[PDB]
Amino acid sequence: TRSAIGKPKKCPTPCQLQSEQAFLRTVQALLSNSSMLPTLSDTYIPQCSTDGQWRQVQCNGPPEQVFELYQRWEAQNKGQDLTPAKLLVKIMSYREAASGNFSLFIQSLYEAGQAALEGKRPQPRENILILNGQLSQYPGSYSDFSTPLAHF
Repeated sequence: TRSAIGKPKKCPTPCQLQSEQAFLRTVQALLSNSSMLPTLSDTYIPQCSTDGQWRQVQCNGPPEQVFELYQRWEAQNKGQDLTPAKLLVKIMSYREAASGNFSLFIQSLYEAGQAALEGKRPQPRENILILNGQLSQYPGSYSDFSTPLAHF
């Protein structure tokens, strides 16, 4: 967000610039103690619906990308058979945290295709979240400004 004068700019709401300000201060705890994901009363992320104003019932736990990643793509004989194991799912990415680049042909994308997706973090991030999968593990900068509704 840096433009000439006279242009209508959608600077983000004070909620979402606190949301990324708390999202960065939660994913950093993955690389400090490597003993995280309590998901009981922790990892607070703000919730703001459409126009960026504060939704009334601000809640915590996981965001609405996390429990759909922990359920529907830790399943199918990766966590459903052996280890649901939310402590171990945190540290099965510990192998992927060092030299994680596995050249497989089936991923979260539709048939996964196969360098690509240099600007997919705006339109597809309005749906799911796959170049950001290392960027959530590497030191990154910003997620996408969207907070829909889902609950446990």
